[PDB]
Amino acid sequence: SMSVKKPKRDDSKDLALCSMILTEMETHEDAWPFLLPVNLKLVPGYKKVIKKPMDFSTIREKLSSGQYPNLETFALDVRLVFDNCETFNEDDSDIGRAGHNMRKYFEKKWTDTFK
Repeated sequence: SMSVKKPKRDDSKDLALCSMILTEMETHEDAWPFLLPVNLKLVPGYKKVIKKPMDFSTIREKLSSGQYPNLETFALDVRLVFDNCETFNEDDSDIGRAGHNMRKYFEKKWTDTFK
């Protein structure tokens, strides 16, 4: 509350560490469904169904340009990518399985880096 603060958690490396995580996600062999925005002209149903499209390149641009206020808003967009994928793709599909694999990969890096 006013003039009563919990001790200051060092957030000075968060930008660099989120960038490293995002590099690792970018270079994963199952990243290919997520590297670029889904083409809303060429994929029937995507525009209407997926209210907030997100992809690694869009996260990378937001990260590079100071559009994440803190590391939690960064994790929200990464998870959005996987939540979108699960909304649109069957679990038993290459892209569906890619999404599960990447989300697992991300959540471990997240925990190991920050928890």
